[PDB]
Amino acid sequence: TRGANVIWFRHGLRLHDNPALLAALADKDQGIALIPVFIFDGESAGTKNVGYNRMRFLLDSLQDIDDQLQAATDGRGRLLVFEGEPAYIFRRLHEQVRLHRICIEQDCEPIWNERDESIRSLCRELNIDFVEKVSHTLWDPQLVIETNGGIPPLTYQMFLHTVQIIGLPPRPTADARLEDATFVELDPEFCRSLKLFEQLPTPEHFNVYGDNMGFLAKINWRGGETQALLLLDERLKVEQHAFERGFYLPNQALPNIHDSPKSMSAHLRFGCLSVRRFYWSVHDLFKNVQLRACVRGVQMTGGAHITGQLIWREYFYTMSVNNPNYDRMEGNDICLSIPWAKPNENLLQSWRLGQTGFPLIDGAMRQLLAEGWLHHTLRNTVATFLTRGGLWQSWEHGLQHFLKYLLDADWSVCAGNWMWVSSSAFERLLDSSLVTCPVALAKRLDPDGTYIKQYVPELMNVPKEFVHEPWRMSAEQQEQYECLIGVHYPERIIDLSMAVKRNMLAMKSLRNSLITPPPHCRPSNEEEVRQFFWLAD
Ligand SMILES: Cc1cc2nc3c(=O)[nH]c(=O)nc-3n(C[C@H](O)[C@H](O)[C@H](O)COP(=O)(O)OP(=O)(O)OC[C@H]3O[C@@H](n4cnc5c(N)ncnc54)[C@H](O)[C@@H]3O)c2cc1C
Repeated sequence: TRGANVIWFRHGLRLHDNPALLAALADKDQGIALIPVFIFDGESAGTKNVGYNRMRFLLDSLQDIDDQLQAATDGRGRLLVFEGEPAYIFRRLHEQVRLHRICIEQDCEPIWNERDESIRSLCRELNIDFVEKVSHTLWDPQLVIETNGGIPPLTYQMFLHTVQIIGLPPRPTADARLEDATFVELDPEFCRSLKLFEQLPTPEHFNVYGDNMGFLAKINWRGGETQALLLLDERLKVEQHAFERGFYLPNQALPNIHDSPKSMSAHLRFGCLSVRRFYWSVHDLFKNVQLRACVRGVQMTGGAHITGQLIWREYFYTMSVNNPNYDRMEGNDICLSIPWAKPNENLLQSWRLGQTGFPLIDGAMRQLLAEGWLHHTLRNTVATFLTRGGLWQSWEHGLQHFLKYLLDADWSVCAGNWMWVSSSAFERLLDSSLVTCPVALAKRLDPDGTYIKQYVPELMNVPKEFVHEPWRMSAEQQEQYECLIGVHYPERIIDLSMAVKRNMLAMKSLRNSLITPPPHCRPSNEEEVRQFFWLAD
């Protein structure tokens, strides 16, 4: 009629703290309608290399957006979901109703520049206003890069030093008022021609089915903005009591791998939860009060033990902005070139399928397949095991496996964590036994083997004395407990003692040749490594 404005969802699947959505609603007074649009283009929202679990999470998030639009407009507003190329869909959508502007939340990762540029050039041709808003991150990552002298900060301490100069991140924007917004009804033949979804599809519609084994799902995850704001309320409620109490309880600070999907990592990846609303609700809770207690070596004053977790996310996102080779070693200026072993498919497949013979490694990789989420310490041990603390394979193989099955699986965050853990050759402590030994770690995180028997069911009838080291059982014990090593449960795919030694020498031989390291993504110091891996020291 009078025209319409497009709020194009890729990430930022939420209605709160959406600067692009407010800009799309900025013309309600002129009769300009609103068109919520999501496009399955085969890459957006991490849909090029995706498994069933994350695809289910994304569809849960899209259904939440559509339901909120209906709830606030008495069923007048809908989320239009297409399938195809955006420039093809948007030009013909412009032919039906005159588009005045297309608003998006900035996808700062370089893997999105090609897609966003095709729409940018399409907006110049059709005289469509192209509105881009920085919102998926705490700061504009360029602002951090220009402050650091044109290069992104390569250490977590240098990133903190930069954002201290910049100041606190912006506050979340107001909530969108959709009750008075106008929406369009498209011609059914146009919805016919451009493959607009009548109902929200299932992952099977994109030929995505059960994982590499299937049904070990003990816990499940609900995507969407509504579930994200519920998990945040429960988190702040736990922090409110700890803030009033003045300290964490001893078990609240313990790594709990037997817990539940209370994590909000996937919700922050897809933008179901605003990172700024997260940051400032934690800030307002701890505001103007001096505490003394620490959480895993990090102070509690000002909620720094939580807001700092949102800094790690910002610190890996910023590093990749102007680096299109961020997910590989060859050609990456911020990654240490390490002589990894050439790809060994048998070792890689045994690591993906959780068939390494090491119980904690196998249980973590099978949980990744079943549920798509691992605790930060479980991601630590399986990353070290694949790389410097075991198989000596390239971190690129694990990055590609994580990006398919993780519920979060940010392109920059996952790649940065893989380089941070695997390619920091000058971090002496990283190669210690407190990190590379999954047996000693399994006895700390899972003393009774309950987590191991949950995801490695062949070790169910194995007693606690042998559940962490089943190869220690005698022949009579292996046959009594119905678990023969090499039949029911495979043998260790590698001799860990000789492998860790071999790999430690390769790191020492690597440092002595460079003598002085080139600037690369690395821990800031040894205290940061203790905090990163949850070391009891
Ligand atoms: C090999 C490896 C791969 C990883 N891949 C991802 C990934 O794809 N996506 C992802 O969000 N996180 C990733 N991380 C970081 C970490 O595994 C998760 O952020 C964390 O397990 C999420 O659980 P949580 O929300 O309870 O953590 P919390 O302690 O509650 O963290 C709060 C928030 O801060 C962010 N955050 C916390 N730690 C880190 C970190 N080290 N780096 C970046 N962000 C952080 C999380 O997104 C989370 O929502 C990876 C870590 C490793 C070692």
